[PDB]
Amino acid sequence: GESRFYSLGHLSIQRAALVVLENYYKDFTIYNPNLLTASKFRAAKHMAGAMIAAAARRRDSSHNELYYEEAEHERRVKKRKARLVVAVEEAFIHIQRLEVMDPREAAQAIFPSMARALQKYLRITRQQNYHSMESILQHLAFCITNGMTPKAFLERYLSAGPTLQYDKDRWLSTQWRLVSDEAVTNGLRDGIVFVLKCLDFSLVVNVKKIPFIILSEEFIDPKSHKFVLRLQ
Amino acid sequence: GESRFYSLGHLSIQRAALVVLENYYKDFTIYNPNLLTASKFRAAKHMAGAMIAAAARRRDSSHNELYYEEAEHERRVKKRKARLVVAVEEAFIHIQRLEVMDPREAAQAIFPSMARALQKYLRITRQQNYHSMESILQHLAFCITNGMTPKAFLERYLSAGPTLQYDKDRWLSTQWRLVSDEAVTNGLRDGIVFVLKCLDFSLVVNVKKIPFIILSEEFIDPKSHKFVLRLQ
Repeated sequence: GESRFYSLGHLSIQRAALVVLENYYKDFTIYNPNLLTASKFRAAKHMAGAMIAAAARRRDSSHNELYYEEAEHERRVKKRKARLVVAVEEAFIHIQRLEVMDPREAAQAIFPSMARALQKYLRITRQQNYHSMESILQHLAFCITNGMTPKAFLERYLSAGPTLQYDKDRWLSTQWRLVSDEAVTNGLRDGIVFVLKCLDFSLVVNVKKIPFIILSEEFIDPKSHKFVLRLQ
Repeated sequence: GESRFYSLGHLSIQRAALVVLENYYKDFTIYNPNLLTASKFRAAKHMAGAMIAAAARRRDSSHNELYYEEAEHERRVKKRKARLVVAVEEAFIHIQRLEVMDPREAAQAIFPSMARALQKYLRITRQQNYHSMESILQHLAFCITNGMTPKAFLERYLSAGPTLQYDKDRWLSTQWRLVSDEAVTNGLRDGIVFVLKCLDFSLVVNVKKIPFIILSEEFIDPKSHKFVLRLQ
């Protein structure tokens, strides 16, 4: 359901879809199917077992497992995040900017003191398929080279991040499908919907005309900004 | 499961059971069947739906509804308790020790400013069958007579309290049954079990001999209490 709004001029549905995909790779967090499986297993668990309003009334009166599981998961993520911050700070303190070694070997030197905390954080945030050890070592040597702090190294891993952070095979720009009820060479107009389908997800794009705006002046006298100590 | 230990001499099982029942009416909180129905409905909900160890493993790995429901119930009880304390304090502040009225009419005057908070607290703590409005008004006039504070009035209602606080019909001393594997005129000895059955509950009493204790002196020289500033 991640959603962003974009302004476009007179483009065709093709070219509007192209600008939408540019902004998709720049702006949306990367598609993670592992963040979606909890809702699927919850719906399948409901599949394991007038009347439709009473069943909803019995559901909403029951114990909400989801609230407490989300609070407990958020607490575990904050704990693993604090462990990871401490591990990466005490890993970066082990080397000095100045045995002499290049940033790749310095990254390989200080990585075993942060590796387990990062592995546990990427498992709890379901990001472990996105970062191989080679990728983490390359980004580690990158941050050691450019004088970046532990938090600046760690911002790649703390949040989801957009699609272009990741490896070039993890995004796939050749597998895009454009669904439209009309010809895609037609220009945009108010109320059309076109869908940009990837292999698992889709970008549902509905187009609205930017409204006709009427401006008018009104004069505020700058002498009319007088205030009193009386209460209002 | 409420349990207390008592020391007794050479009594018969009859007379030991009598002393146990004296201490029952003095010491144990009153039998409340409404505090027991949650476990019964939970066991019936398990009745609604090698392998016995794997089922226990799947149970203990699941979401514990009971922990969060007990925490939420304890939070609601603390909130209703705070409402009740504020209501009874601002009820007792409405009259003065000195229209002139006796403590019964003063109790009836200040009771509608505390009645709803007390009703909600007795419902959330499942004590509403134990206190009629007449009983609360008599105890209210009792505390107004004797110069007792709001908290001293309220301690009858905040906790469960023993069986002799309550009305004389709510305890029932004529319906006691003594179960014993031997003759009840026999004296107590080590390891006997006798059961005192009421209509719904029972007092399971197992008797242990108080052990043979061997004392000895050892001499500690009061000059040998010398200490040093050195760390230990």
